[PDB]
Amino acid sequence: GLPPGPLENSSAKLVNDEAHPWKPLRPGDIRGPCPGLNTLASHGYLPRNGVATPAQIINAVQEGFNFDNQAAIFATYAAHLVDGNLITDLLSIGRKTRLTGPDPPPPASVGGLNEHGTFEGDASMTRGDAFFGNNHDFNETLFEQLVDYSNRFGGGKYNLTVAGELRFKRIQDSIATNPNFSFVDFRFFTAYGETTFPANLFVDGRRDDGQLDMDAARSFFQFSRMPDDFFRAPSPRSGTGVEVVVQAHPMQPGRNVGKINSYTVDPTSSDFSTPCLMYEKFVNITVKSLYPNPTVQLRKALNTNLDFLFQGVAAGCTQVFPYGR
Ligand code: HEM
Ligand SMILES: CC(C)NC[C@H](O)COc1cccc2ccccc12
Ligand SMILES: CC(C)NC[C@H](O)COc1cccc2ccccc12
Ligand SMILES: CC(C)NC[C@H](O)COc1cccc2ccccc12
Ligand SMILES: CC(C)NC[C@H](O)COc1cccc2ccccc12
Ligand SMILES: *[C@@H]1O[C@H](CO)[C@@H](O)[C@H](O)[C@H]1NC(C)=O
Ligand SMILES: *[C@@H]1O[C@H](CO)[C@@H](O)[C@H](O)[C@H]1NC(C)=O
Ligand SMILES: *[C@@H]1O[C@H](CO)[C@@H](O)[C@H](O)[C@H]1NC(C)=O
Ligand SMILES: *[C@@H]1O[C@H](CO)[C@@H](O)[C@H](O)[C@H]1NC(C)=O
Ligand SMILES: *[C@@H]1O[C@H](CO)[C@@H](O)[C@H](O)[C@H]1NC(C)=O
Ligand SMILES: [Cl-]
Ligand SMILES: [Mg+2]
Repeated sequence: GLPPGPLENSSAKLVNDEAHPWKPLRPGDIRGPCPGLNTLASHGYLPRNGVATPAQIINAVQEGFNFDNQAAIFATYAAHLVDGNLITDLLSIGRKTRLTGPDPPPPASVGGLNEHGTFEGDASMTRGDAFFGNNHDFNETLFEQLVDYSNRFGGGKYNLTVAGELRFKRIQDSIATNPNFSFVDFRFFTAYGETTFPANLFVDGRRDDGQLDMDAARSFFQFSRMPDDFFRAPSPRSGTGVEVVVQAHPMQPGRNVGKINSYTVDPTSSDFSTPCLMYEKFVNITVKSLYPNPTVQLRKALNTNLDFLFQGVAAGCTQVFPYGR
């Protein structure tokens, strides 16, 4: 389907409403590394089994949380291209599942959002690095560290100052312990943006003060559950305030090189000075390497989804065409 447009009415409103109650997981229901999508599934803004189309995802993030359209489009089509089934138009928000349909050939994985190194990556706030065995479940120890950082830098609330400190702490901990730590290109970007989302989108929209309380934080991060009477944000947004997070502890993109404490800067990575390069590498390298020589129907699906992806790219970038036009 065509990507949905922006909300006709983007006011704050009750989103934990009669039509969208929280329900617990049934056997087979899939949740993954994204507390936003998890919460939308657990309130029925998405299918409750956690398998959805790109259009369903875009509508859900807008309706349920007031995620802005451009961000919704870029994130959703990026995820779908690398983790979803392009023929069936289905993406798992978590683990790989037969519910997304017949798989394409190797080397494409169609691994859902749980697939490490495509969208999901290291130094997540409340999820462990894939190297440590589980990149998707809520981790209590990591959440308690988020609480501790909120106590120390946020007066007990999570805000952009807390985000700046916690983002850096998680990077440093991965450098110290994960010999395979990777922090380049798309993950370098998303790792920063995601730390703003709890302050911008999990804060009740009647307040919109950037100060997330720990009861609400746990509700979203652990239980995929909106607080009782939760109002979404009062305008469309995504990653505003990311500048505060970066400014706290500016980092270069890089990786450990097969040992702990060996963080080595990658001069071929994009960074915040080269946003168009991030897009170009995502398409030319990441997507292309999953689908190096697609058959006719896959090529058509790839090109359609790549056109949609480009709608979410910041103005000023040039579209690239890995499979021609
Ligand atoms: C628009 C479609 C979206 C997709 C496909 C998506 C997918 C993902 C994925 C795969 C991750 C894993 C990144 C990591 O390794 O840490 C992630 C991180 C995250 N996403 Fe989303 N996301 C979307 C939008 C949203 C929205 C709307 C919210 C909030 C309303 C949100 C909140 C988060 C948070 C908080 C994290 C980091 C969680 C943590 O580090 O513990 N995302 N997202
Ligand atoms: C169904 C689900 C939302 N139940 C919520 C729990 O009964 C209450 O949750 C909680 C409430 C208060 C503190 C906590 C600390 C750790 C883990 C959970 C906590
Ligand atoms: C509302 C609009 C200005 N948002 C786009 C800006 O680049 C801010 O958002 C973002 C900034 C930086 C990284 C991110 C990663 C994923 C999603 C959004 C991100
Ligand atoms: C630090 C701040 C000023 N910059 C934020 C970044 O420029 C956000 O960039 C981006 C964030 C998310 C997706 C994208 C897709 C294409 C191009 C740029 C994207
Ligand atoms: C790897 C890359 C060069 N190939 C992508 C495209 O297959 C390039 O060739 C093609 C270009 C245009 C239309 C086509 C239709 C079916 C199969 C191939 C087509
Ligand atoms: C937009 O929605 C809000 C909240 O539901 C409502 O109060 C407002 O009147 C709506 N505006 C229009 C133009 O319908
Ligand atoms: C290790 O890093 C490589 C390349 O950076 C990646 O392909 C692989 O999935 C990573 N594995 C884990 C468990 O981190
Ligand atoms: C949670 O994260 C901690 C700290 O990184 C780690 O030691 C632990 O194994 C993780 N998993 C669980 C299930 O607690
Ligand atoms: C975070 O909270 C602390 C304590 O209230 C405050 O000093 C800091 O200015 C806050 N930061 C933001 C970005 O709101
Ligand atoms: C991506 O490929 C296009 C050709 O399709 C090329 O013009 C562009 O320079 C490439 N960009 C990168 C970063 O490789
Ligand atoms: Cl919007
Ligand atoms: Mg992760």
